[PDB]
Amino acid sequence: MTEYKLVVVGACGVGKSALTIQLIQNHFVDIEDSYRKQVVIDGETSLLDILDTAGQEEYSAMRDQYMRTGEGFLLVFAINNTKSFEDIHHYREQIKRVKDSEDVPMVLVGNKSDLPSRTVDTKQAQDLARSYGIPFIETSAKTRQGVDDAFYTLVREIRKHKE
Ligand SMILES: Nc1nc2c(ncn2[C@@H]2O[C@H](COP(=O)(O)OP(=O)(O)O)[C@@H](O)[C@H]2O)c(=O)[nH]1
Repeated sequence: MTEYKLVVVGACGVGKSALTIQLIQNHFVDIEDSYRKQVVIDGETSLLDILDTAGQEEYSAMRDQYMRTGEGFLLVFAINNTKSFEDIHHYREQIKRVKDSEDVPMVLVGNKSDLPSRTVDTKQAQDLARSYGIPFIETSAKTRQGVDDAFYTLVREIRKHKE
């Protein structure tokens, strides 16, 4: 069985845990930072091993391990959090440094899309993802919009990389 090590990175409060809980446990409530579940993606059985991290948590050694062995990364910001969008470049640069590669599978995720407060335009996000050469997916952990698509797209980016 193929295992995919995934890391979900982004500023505190953008909804990394909520997105992963929705994916793995199929619910939303308005704790766990690591998750592990077998799913079927395009007919292929995959074990997803997932860490959520803002890079400010106490277990730095574990974080660095996951960062080094992470095969794909979700770069998460919230559409009502301009600072979290601005932080994305820092996170991408950090991943590139630790992986020591310019071709690391990543997906840009704009979460909280159900909320009417928006300070980051979809155009801004699309433009950034284009510059990085990665997909952009709008999500809501609350409504489930885009949640499977975000993670499954990432798994597909990993497969394309391994080809
Ligand atoms: N309305 C809405 N709230 C969300 C969404 N995702 C997360 N939240 C809320 O945002 C807050 C922070 O989410 P959390 O998963 O803890 O963020 P994390 O620090 O990135 O892991 C919590 O109150 C969540 O309920 C979303 O898509 N929509």
